[PDB]
Amino acid sequence: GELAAIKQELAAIKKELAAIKFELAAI
Amino acid sequence: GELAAIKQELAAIKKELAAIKFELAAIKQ
Amino acid sequence: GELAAIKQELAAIKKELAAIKFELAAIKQG
Amino acid sequence: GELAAIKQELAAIKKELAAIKFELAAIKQG
Repeated sequence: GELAAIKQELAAIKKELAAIKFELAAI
Repeated sequence: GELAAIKQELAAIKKELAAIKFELAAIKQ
Repeated sequence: GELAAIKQELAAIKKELAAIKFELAAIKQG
Repeated sequence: GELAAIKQELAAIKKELAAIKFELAAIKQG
């Protein structure tokens, strides 16, 4: 429940991390 | 709760990463 | 503790974020 | 399980941010 909410946040974060690294490589 | 608290901290970190992302594309110009 | 170690990891992350936001502030000053 | 992996999941992210922070410091030097 709360654990689910949490896992979903981690996922979102792994999303932003992927996109940041893609930007970083653009530079 | 401890967990809700944790989710909450994670949300904050999420949004922060978001800001960082938009700041990163600016640098590409 | 495990809960404790978790809270430590969060603090640690918030600490890299801080570092990162510094480099960005720096970068756009040069 | 879900819980037991969390400590690991955070740590990884931490390792990821540090990597990214070395990245920016470098680019800072262009």
